[PDB]
Amino acid sequence: SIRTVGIVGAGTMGNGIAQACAVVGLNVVMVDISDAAVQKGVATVASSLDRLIKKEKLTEADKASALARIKGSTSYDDLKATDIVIEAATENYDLKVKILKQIDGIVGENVIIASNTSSISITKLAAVTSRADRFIGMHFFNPVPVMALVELIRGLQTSDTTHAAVEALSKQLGKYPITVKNSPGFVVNRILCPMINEAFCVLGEGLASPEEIDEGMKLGCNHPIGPLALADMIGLDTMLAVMEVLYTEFADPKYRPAMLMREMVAAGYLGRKTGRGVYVYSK
Amino acid sequence: SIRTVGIVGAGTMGNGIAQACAVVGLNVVMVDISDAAVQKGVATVASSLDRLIKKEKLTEADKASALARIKGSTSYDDLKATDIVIEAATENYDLKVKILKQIDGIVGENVIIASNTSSISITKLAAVTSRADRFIGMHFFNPVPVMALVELIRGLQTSDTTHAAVEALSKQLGKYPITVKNSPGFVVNRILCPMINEAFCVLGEGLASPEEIDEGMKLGCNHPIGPLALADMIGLDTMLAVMEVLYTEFADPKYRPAMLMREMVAAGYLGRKTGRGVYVYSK
Ligand SMILES: NC(=O)c1ccc[n+]([C@@H]2O[C@H](COP(=O)([O-])OP(=O)(O)OC[C@H]3O[C@@H](n4cnc5c(N)ncnc54)[C@H](O)[C@@H]3O)[C@@H](O)[C@H]2O)c1
Ligand SMILES: NC(=O)c1ccc[n+]([C@@H]2O[C@H](COP(=O)([O-])OP(=O)(O)OC[C@H]3O[C@@H](n4cnc5c(N)ncnc54)[C@H](O)[C@@H]3O)[C@@H](O)[C@H]2O)c1
Repeated sequence: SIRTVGIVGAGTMGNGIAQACAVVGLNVVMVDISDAAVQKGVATVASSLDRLIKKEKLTEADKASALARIKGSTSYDDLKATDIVIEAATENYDLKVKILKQIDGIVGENVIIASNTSSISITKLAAVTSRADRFIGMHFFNPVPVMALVELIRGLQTSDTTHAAVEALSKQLGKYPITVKNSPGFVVNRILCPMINEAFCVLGEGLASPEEIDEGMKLGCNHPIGPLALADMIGLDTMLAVMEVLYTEFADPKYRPAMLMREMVAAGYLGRKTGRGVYVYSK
Repeated sequence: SIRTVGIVGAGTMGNGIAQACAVVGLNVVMVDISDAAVQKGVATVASSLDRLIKKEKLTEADKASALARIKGSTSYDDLKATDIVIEAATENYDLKVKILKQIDGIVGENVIIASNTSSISITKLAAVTSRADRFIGMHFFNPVPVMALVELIRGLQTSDTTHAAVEALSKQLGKYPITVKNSPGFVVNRILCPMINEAFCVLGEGLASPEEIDEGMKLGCNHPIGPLALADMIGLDTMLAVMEVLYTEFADPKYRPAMLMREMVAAGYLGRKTGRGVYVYSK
């Protein structure tokens, strides 16, 4: 049984997960490095909950009822309390390793250790823990409370039992889990991101205007957002880096980053987060 | 002014266009090779119109009012009547050429000749007519009455005037036109179809189940349909052929068809149209 979920990292993704567990009545032990980071974690869960109140989504008593289940710590031994720990602090490799080893040292042999990540090899991480068969990848989606799926990524070592447990936890949290063998871009980024890249290739070659490329794809394929606009939301620096990973990990030019993508990144035109990428934004 | 539109071909796409012109009060001269094909063209416009009646979309009098404007011929000299002729009979090259030359012979020098096509080089076709600057590509979308966009594809020769006229005609028909320099896959198929191909690559490599790949993309990127399901609707034979065109026309393995795609095609598992492709269907 998994009634208590360890969480390391209390940022966007961390509360994300904590909330998702808590509104289901699971006990979360959320760990960060200050008291500032922890409570600030608790503020966005409160604020988010307060938004749900205000559009007739259940309810005042549950807002209260979820939060009680969140034990927000700063010491790391609190995770002996826990059925499973999810790391969710960093896309930095060396740092990620450290965190997982520290986690590996505290919790008992049979506890499952997961790591949220978009790009990092789940197999390589699993190998740094003393029980690799108890390790598995998760990838949650970027507004976590509402987004109804998770990629569950098996390292080469991830056992079937580790898999079914997390698979069930995910279904519990009310998400549809997707199982994927560890592979660059897993499933989602693997197919989506080279499409974004092809849009840049089209824009790069002068074939059409951006706006028209984007309308092409909205109206033609009934995509909610156009790939260029979407790139501007994700971050072209985030896009370029995914493509560089595909190209490096596969060692195959099929995944060349688009050149215009490289140029915008070099220039600092990174999308909405700098006010300019493919399109210009208001600031 | 463009008040009378030539149409060669009275199949799915042909009526498609005719209707779209007629419900706007444009005079269509629709030409096919039998009287069977012509009237059968007129039947699907009637049937489609009768569906619109039945969901409170205007109206009995307009159903009547559109049809009057459709002059359905079988002789080819009827197209001297016309401001512009759109070919819409065939994706066969040699045949396409013939039709356009025949059309080129009838109509006057200043009449615009277009060709609907997903894959055929608009430049190469424009070159077979005596006035290439009066030639342009269209690509309409596959349920034409409702689909609100057209790709407008300039051959190297297409003049600006030819372009603006058709651009305006398109806006008239109530569609958003997309302008594209002639290039394999234009814009839409160029970015969409290699994404479908990447899904097959993922399925091909054993990374995930189809259903999960498809859910990955629906829920993750809010795509209406999943790429594999979509491939099953388009036809895997139609998919493979688009990829083969990309690979052949660019002469670049970046667009390798996925191997699983090749195998399903070789096997006859072509999607919904044979009852089996990626998934199995009821027949
Ligand atoms: N946000 C995204 O774009 C995104 C998308 C998919 C996956 N991810 C994954 O999730 C991770 C977390 O991203 P986020 O959006 O929550 O970041 P964020 O900037 O919102 O917050 C990161 C949090 O991690 C904490 N942290 C850093 N080092 C730590 C340590 N040694 N121990 C405990 N906590 C530590 C920080 O104090 C901070 O509160 C990413 O690094 C990435 O691996 C992120
Ligand atoms: N349907 C699609 O999947 C699709 C999608 C995009 C573009 N297109 C383009 O549009 C073309 C038409 O496809 P469709 O779906 O209307 O086909 P269809 O099978 O519904 O009908 C084709 C029609 O063209 C007519 N035709 C054939 N040869 C002719 C000639 N020499 N003169 C006059 N008419 C002739 C036939 O009699 C028939 O009525 C395709 O070949 C392709 O170039 C098709």
